[PDB]
Amino acid sequence: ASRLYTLVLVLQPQRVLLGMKKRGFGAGRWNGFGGKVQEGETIEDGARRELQEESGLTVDALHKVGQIVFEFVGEPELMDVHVFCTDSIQGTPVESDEMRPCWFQLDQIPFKDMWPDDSYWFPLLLQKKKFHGYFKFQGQDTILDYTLREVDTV
Amino acid sequence: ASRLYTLVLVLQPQRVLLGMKKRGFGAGRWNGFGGKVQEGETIEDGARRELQEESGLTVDALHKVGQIVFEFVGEPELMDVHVFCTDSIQGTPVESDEMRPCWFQLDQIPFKDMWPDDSYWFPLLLQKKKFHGYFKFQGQDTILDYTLREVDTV
Ligand SMILES: [Cl-]
Repeated sequence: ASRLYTLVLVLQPQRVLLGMKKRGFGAGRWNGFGGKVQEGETIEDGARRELQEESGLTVDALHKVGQIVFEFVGEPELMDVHVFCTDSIQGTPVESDEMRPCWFQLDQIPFKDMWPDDSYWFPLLLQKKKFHGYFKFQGQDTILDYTLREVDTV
Repeated sequence: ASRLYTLVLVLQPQRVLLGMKKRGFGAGRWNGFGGKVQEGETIEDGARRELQEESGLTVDALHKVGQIVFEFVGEPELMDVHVFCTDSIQGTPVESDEMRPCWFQLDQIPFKDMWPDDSYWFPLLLQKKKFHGYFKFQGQDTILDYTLREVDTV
């Protein structure tokens, strides 16, 4: 019923890395880095792979910070998104044909040009709180219903 | 935007009192006792009044146990239901033209003939947990969406 995805936020003391998607699903929005988890690959390894593929950064330690389930009206498959954070990275962000990474000061996170669910859970991530969320969408821009709570265990 | 209601459950160690509504809103279902809160009356006093009016019982102490907000699609006014419990009552339940009270053993609560939200929050009430809930209904029988959580403070 659900498909596994990862989402990685590089969050440092005063700034966070986001990527502008240049084409495809979510073009024109800023977001974290991630994608589908592969056959035979752990969710964490998938998260590391996708951060490295999409941003050009090398990550050692990833930390589990959340789980978000997305439901899209009209679509049978739910998205089961495992959210991770890291402070410690190597390399510098790389712009590719698919993604333009940029650093944002924490007071200047571009919520109006991010997925609408981010306005709910990002503030939790910034204060190092872990969460479980569920968002029902109609299209890409409208949240019909949601739940969100803080958790001790992701 | 919301209208105040009360709902009172008489919960003793091995049994709970419910009333079968004989006519009007909710006829044919078992439920707790309550109704609208009046001008100039506290919510607790409203709860005591309605228990006494509908069941014939006299209650001294009522305990706050929950808050449930109901939304009915097509209806502008939300219902803000303040839920109370008591163990200590006086008198014996009285059947009237409006209501038939009956005691139920805790393993025989008639959930299939109660409002559907009760299946979610009643088990919390039985284990002396306090809660906040929200239920979106289409008609009387269908929960479209809900949230429910345990709270320290009602
Ligand atoms: Cl919900």
